[PDB]
Amino acid sequence: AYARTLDRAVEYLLSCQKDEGYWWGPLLSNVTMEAEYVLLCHILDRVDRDRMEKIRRYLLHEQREDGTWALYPGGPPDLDTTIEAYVALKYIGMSRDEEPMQKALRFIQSQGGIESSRVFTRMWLALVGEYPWEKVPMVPPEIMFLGKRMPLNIYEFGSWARATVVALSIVMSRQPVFPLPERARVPELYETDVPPRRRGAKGGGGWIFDALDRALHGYQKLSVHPFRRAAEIRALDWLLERQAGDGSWGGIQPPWFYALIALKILDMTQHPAFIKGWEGLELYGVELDYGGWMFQASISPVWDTGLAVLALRAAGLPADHDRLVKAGEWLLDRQITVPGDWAVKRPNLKPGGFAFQFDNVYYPDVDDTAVVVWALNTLRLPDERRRRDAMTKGFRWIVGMQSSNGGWGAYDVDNTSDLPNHIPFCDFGEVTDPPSEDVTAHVLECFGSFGYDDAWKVIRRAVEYLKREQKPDGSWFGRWGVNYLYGTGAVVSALKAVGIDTREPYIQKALDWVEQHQNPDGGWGEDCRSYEDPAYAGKGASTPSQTAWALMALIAGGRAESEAARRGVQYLVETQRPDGGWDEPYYTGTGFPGDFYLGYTMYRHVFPTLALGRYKQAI
Amino acid sequence: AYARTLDRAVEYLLSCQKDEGYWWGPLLSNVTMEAEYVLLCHILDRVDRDRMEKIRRYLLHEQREDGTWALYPGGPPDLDTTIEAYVALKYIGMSRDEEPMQKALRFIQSQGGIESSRVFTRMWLALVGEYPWEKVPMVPPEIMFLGKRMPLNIYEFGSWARATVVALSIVMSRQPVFPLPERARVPELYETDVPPRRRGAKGGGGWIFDALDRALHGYQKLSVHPFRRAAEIRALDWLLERQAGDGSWGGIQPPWFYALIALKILDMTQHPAFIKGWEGLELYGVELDYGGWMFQASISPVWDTGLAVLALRAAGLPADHDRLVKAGEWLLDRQITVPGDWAVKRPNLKPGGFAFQFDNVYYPDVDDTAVVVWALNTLRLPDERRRRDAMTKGFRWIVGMQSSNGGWGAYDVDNTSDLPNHIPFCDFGEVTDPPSEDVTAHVLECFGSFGYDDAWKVIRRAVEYLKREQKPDGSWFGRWGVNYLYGTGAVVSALKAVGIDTREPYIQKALDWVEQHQNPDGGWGEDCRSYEDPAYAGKGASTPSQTAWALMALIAGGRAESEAARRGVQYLVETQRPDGGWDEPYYTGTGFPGDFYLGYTMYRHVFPTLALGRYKQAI
Ligand SMILES: C=CCN(C)CCCCCCOc1ccc2c(-c3ccc(Br)cc3)coc2c1
Ligand SMILES: C=CCN(C)CCCCCCOc1ccc2c(-c3ccc(Br)cc3)coc2c1
Ligand SMILES: CCCCCCCCOCCOCCOCCOCCO
Ligand SMILES: CCCCCCCCOCCOCCOCCOCCO
Repeated sequence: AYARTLDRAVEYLLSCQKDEGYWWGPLLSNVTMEAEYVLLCHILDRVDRDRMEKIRRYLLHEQREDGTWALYPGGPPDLDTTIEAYVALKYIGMSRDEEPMQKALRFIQSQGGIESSRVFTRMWLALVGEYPWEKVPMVPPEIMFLGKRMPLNIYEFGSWARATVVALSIVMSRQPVFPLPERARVPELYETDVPPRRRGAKGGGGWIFDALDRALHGYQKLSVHPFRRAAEIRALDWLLERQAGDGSWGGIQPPWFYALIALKILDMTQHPAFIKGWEGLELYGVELDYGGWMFQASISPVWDTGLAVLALRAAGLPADHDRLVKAGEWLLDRQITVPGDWAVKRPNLKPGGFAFQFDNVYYPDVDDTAVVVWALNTLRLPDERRRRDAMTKGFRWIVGMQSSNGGWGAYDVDNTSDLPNHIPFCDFGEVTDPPSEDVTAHVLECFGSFGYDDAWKVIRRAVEYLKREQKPDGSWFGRWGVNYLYGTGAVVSALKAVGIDTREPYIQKALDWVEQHQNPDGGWGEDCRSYEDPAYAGKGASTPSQTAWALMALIAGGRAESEAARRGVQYLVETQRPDGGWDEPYYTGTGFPGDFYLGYTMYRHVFPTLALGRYKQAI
Repeated sequence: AYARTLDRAVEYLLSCQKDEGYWWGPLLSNVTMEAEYVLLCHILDRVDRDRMEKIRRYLLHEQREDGTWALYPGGPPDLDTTIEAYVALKYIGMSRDEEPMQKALRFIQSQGGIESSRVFTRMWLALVGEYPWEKVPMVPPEIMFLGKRMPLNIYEFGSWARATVVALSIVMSRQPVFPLPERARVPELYETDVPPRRRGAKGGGGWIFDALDRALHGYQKLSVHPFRRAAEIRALDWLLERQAGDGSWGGIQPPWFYALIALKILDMTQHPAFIKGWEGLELYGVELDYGGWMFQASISPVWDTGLAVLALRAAGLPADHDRLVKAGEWLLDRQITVPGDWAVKRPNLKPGGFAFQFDNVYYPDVDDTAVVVWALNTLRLPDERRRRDAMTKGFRWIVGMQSSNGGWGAYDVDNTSDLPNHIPFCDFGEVTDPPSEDVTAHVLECFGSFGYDDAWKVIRRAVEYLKREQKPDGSWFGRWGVNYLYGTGAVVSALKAVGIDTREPYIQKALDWVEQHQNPDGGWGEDCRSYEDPAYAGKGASTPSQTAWALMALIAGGRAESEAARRGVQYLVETQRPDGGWDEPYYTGTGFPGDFYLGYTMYRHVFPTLALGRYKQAI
């Protein structure tokens, strides 16, 4: 029945593998990357007419009928995103009249204008001089002086926020302005009557931070700020030290862009770090066939390759397949062997993790490290010596990274401070990196492949963690994947791997929940709205990926021979394309619950293959 | 008569000009660059068999009949140089028997072995584990803590020493060892009876420093050194901030190599700066036609271009000659506009100088800046706006760089501290950058071209300086050129340009001295020995360059219609080659009086052309 489906999928994936041996699908996000790029280019005075053109086509192509852009396909119009896409287009050339410009503009206004947008958006505008700097939450260079164990020192923030903050303190310190030509001025973003409905800090705003901020803008005005020179240089140095090998900073769009703006501010455009930072950008861009151009929020080579391998193995290929070997060898060369920021809380921990992108040594993550080590574990590479050793180093690093609550975070250990969530600046996405059910789950399944079970105290503390986090209806949240279907699939699959008993009440209470959400069409789906409003948990148009996740939960829970089970396998077998792949016009990846979603291009092909491989296994 | 010589020199120079518009002859030094390269490669575990081969050819090619190598062609055998060339060859493959290895080994031994070599040499050996680190003068990371106005803070050293020290403190801090394979071990360098005649600090050693060194070696042994981690990071940061655009540090071989070793030490080979540092190296290498390969101590593009222009103009070409315009435009794009280390002593001075190499913004020098600004002054470029502007910024920067005594140093203002000259480490070349007669002279001739004269207080203080420095016999020392002929030519030419009266006693006393040294052949020459022993001042085989310098002195002093004058012009006319160039198997450039000499490849062609142009002018 499905056997042909699997064979078509296996050969499809294999054709997607690059020559070097890895897989790498693009990462989709939203138009703020490209819009911010255009502004970045203006700031750096490096505008390429031809590129601007490709970016316009893309911006438009992404606008919907109503004239707005969203955070995810088929999602509500987003104001920040739309405001930025708007300014970008006006800069590139479009007059405020044009049909597209008109719709967007009115959407923007009906929302309360620019005054209703997030900090970043108003800040970007502040940079080109279309918004007052005084109204932008202040992050001072001096933050650089807080010690390792002090409130709000840069290590209390999550890895992604940390670098962005450091980079920004240099910029906010100078509050620079790079004027837009008159043609692109956007005063009309203020022309509205609607009350400006302002978004506040992620966790709530104590009047302290509010006062403190007012203080800082006050202090900004003084004619002299002692030790500020040093605070700046501390920040600059912090950055020079961590620049990734591709020229980026963290391998993510924000800090990278800001770090470049900061360098420009410090007259360092003639410096190596800048040059390398600037030209590294091309590697993240993507030429779209319809003549457009997009910029990736980040890149997922390692991750893509790790999963690809696991799926192809579960599907049936030999642990020594000359093609999976290319992958294994490649993965071995990726292992990070030097201390990263994680070592501030684990100085005696030997380096052994892996990063998400190609070359980003200071920020390996537990998720990638667990998937890579595990996928390696399932292979037979020529140099069993290195495979043995690498797995070992990786294994140890993971174990050492476990947090207090028994669960793993992504980049740090106990990065659970609640302080940062209340600052006036932090009104967008996550700002700290606490442990999550999905990473913890993946870690568990990794150990599981080795044998380690419930006996080992490590695994026990984790399961304890998971049990305490389970939801009333039996589901598990999805921090990095959309959403409860992602988490629940991850957890149950994990628990099953570490020997727990699938028959337990809480396990069954989950397996039921899965079955109860199956869509009429035989597959499963969960819209991104499920982060915003609970009515959507387990609800949404079916996707190949989310179906594969729900299936894994079932197959792990013994219900592989169920109705819902076979029904789902039907859905995957049917919807498969003639080439062997699948389609997925929806995002199933999570950047930040509620604020940033991602489209993992390979998911639609890898998870179905993985779930089908595990089904063929249960028979 | 000479006119044909002049036309042949002109067309020759023009044929040497690169397409971009500049001139760039290689800079010759000695084999320690290549020998140290080989060791650097071994340390960085990046040995390329083919390159080693080209290097071996070169090293032998440079060895003399006695089996030794020297600091300059036709110079005495140098121990340090020979010891390093020796180890290099043994590493590359040659067995200690071979004719060459034999001769060298006995020379080295007859000198007292390795114990008689400079700090650097023993240090390099310490790095590959063939010499004890305890016996190597110590330079601690903590030096990084000394303030701007404290004894021995890094800004009391000359620019070149400064970066080398900073880079080295990280290395000496870890006292790393990268073992040589048994084949290349060199114990035989100890096998000698001759008493080790040790070289001491350049200025004598106070028992204090000796004590201090012994202290620092003991401190090294302790199990804990508080704040050392920081000193290291202060150093690394100091380094990361100043990396030049080509990946070098300062555009000179020493700090560059050391900075790379330090990053290797700090597990930063995967960092941008390291990679940029490593690949930048190729730009300094040179393929020799006989299959050898050499590495330049530094590169002289700007300098070469600046002089080339002045010579071609003095020769006759139109101030708007399209070929001289390519040069002018190119020179304008070179001007440094950001603060360098010089700003520590001149914070309110607007950037406007030029560097010696292509891209080295933090270290412009007064010599290049005076020659470039002056050459620009003699051209009519399309964008008179920028030429007017560049000259002014440059001019002002020079004026602002003037030191206390009224003369100019090369990179800093009053870098005259005598302290650094007494440390156990500083036993090679210059370590501070005090004002010199030749740079001062060039600066003067630069102002002269604008019309400024003896009336202006700045020029007066300089002439005062020069007069006070003149030698008893009427000659002027040559800090950056070999030697009294170079200086005297520079000063008299300068004084003549700022309006001083050539008839004065001291001027005549010099012009006489010049005539007094003319060789039987009609030209002038001065061997590099003239730094070591005074009997050689103004004596040596005639060279096209030194003849040209003596000529300029005469032509500036009015004796252009003299015997010695016409006689000299004959020499240049006769010895010219058919293509229009000249030959010069001797070095006429000075790195450090007594310790490091340079072969400026373009000198032989540019100065004769410049002197002949000024002769044709005096008629
Ligand atoms: C399933 C597993 C995935 N894991 C391997 C983790 C790697 C996926 C994360 C890639 C998302 O890239 C980003 C990261 C941060 C941002 C931000 C941002 C927002 C607020 C602050 Br303050 C700082 C940064 C914006 O876009 C991003 C994209
Ligand atoms: C006419 C004008 C030339 N001027 C424009 C000045 C530029 C020429 C200098 C190039 C010489 O390059 C170097 C510099 C330093 C060293 C060292 C060294 C010795 C001791 C310490 Br402590 C540190 C470095 C060795 O070789 C060099 C070559
Ligand atoms: C250079 C001194 C050595 C200090 C590094 C040891 C690391 C100690 O853990 C602190 C964590 O700091 C994170 C550093 O990674 C960034 C790059 O720093 C470069 C070289 O150390
Ligand atoms: C970050 C504030 C800028 C402070 C430096 C300007 C002050 C003058 O320089 C003092 C000495 O440093 C000179 C060296 O230039 C090297 C790199 O500095 C680059 C970024 O500041």
